[PDB]
Amino acid sequence: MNNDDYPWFRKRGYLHFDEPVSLKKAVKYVSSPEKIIKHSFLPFLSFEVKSFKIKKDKSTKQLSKTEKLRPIAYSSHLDSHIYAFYAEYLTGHYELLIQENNLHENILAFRSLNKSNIEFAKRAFDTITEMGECSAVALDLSGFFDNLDHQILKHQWCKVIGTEALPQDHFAIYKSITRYSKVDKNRAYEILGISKNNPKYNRRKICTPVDFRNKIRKNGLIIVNNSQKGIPQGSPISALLSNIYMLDFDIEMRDYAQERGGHYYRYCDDMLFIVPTKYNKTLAGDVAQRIKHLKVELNTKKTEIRDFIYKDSTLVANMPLQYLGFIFDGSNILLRSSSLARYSERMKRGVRLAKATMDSKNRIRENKGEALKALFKKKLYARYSHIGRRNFLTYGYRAAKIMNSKAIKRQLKPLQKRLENEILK
DNA sequence: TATGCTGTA
RNA sequence: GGCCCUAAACAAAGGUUUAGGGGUAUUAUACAGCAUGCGGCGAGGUUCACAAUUUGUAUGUACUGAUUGUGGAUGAGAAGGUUGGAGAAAGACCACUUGGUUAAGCCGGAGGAUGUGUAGAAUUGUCGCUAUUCUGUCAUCCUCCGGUUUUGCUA
Ligand SMILES: Cc1cn([C@H]2C[C@H](O)[C@@H](COP(=O)(O)OP(=O)(O)OP(=O)(O)O)O2)c(=O)[nH]c1=O
Ligand SMILES: [K+]
Ligand SMILES: [Mg+2]
Repeated sequence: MNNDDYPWFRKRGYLHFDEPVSLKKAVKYVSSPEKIIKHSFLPFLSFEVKSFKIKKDKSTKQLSKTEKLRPIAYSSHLDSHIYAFYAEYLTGHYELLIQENNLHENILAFRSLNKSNIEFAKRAFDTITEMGECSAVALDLSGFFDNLDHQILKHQWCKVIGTEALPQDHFAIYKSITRYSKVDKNRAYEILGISKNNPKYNRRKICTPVDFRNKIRKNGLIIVNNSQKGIPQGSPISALLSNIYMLDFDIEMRDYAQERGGHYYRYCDDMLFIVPTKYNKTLAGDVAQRIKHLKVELNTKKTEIRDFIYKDSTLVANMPLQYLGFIFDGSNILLRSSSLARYSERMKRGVRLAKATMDSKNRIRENKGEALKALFKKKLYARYSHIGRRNFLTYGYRAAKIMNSKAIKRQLKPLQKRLENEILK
């Protein structure tokens, strides 16, 4: 066999309750609907990622620390092959329904369009530029993957496959993905005696099946989503189901924008409306009235309305507009500051770890009487400077090249001297 | 006595 | 205790409850970018343990200095700490380890000051082939306005 004929097959690298299968067994298993109906689905493994960001209180001029947690959940190997195979099945029907409704240019995320966020941001900013005096309204959903109603998702899934009810293997996958069960990874590693720091030492599965059935299940580690909403974040099929969920709302929003001479774009839960200025007040309530049929609700705290006028030749905004990592002021395109702050943090951490390792090995050379050596800089320049082939700066100069922006090049210019001064520190 | 791979969501 | 299979009871749901059994090696996702760029040269030794001799002495034995071989580790282009295990040793493996404290750091635009300038320059231990970046809307500093989440010190 050869992997090119089967594009859905990807070999997963993580530990789980099972261990990865070959291509030859996987193809023979997932292509039989009789196996899918009688499949014994394993629970997801779960963990949460910790993040801090700083906020300045405007009433006090004192800094505050805020916290955000994201529930990660990922499935076992054979279940991942089943989800990838049925995502490959559903993708063709969804892309036919895109072309039948002329939604090809409006729906952006999770589609194999051979384009990146730079081209989508360029399309949006060029649309604003071509339209002239207009208003851009940006919207967002609060907890998108955690609030998908199961019956609405079932109705959209039947509409995409073209039936009044799900067939048995499609219904089995629907039951597995909606009323999902999950096991916390750290509690499993505590109970099984697996080290949290080096879990892969001398094992291929997390545990034998009898240890699963006694230690994992009977100690109450399996938690079942008995609520009527949400899908897990990290399955191969979840992004496609999030696109299938929104389809009739995307048709209605395209009709709403096209009636008023406007445009509509959606990238996951990031909706952008570009409309004439007289519609800027009414739109934000009109979208919220229509979206309650899907039972997801708007994140009112993130909503931004920006108005564009000509300053005697130049289109200027009242405040700059952020979309997919770029900042648009009306004629100028800039990089979002969060990526530059992330780059500064990663660069300083990397140079500090390199200096720590340089201090580490020189103490060994001192003991043997060998002469000391200076800091090796090949890995430092490869990851944090323009000389390396794939880093943050290569993305920045690609963005400057595509969007024809000298302002992005002015942002990236002091980073070389900052890397050199961080090395010389 | 101090910790390990771009971009968007 | 979720999931699947078998059997039983109660009615008629894409059902509940009970009893028994099971989980197929050969640290997240989806699109996009890109395939720590590529190829030579460092390398003489050092350390640890055995083995054959001969060397300073005692009585086949006790050690012990040095040659000479066999094997483990190691210099090499930054994966940090603890003298905690294993070990003959290891810069390798196993175990624990992703803290605290800060109030400012970055991006853009206005007011100022301050220093002067079409081929050349910069980039890895080193060399060669590439590849990328900069070059008066010049560079540094101090107050405002808007955005953003990092910055310094210390284990
Ligand atoms: C950022 C991010 C998003 N996603 C998916 C899951 C999210 O439901 C979806 C959109 O996420 P976001 O809109 O980026 O964030 P959010 O919806 O969770 O809201 P908040 O920022 O307040 O937390 O994209 C990931 O799977 N991994 C990621 O790292
Ligand atoms: K080299
Ligand atoms: Mg959201």
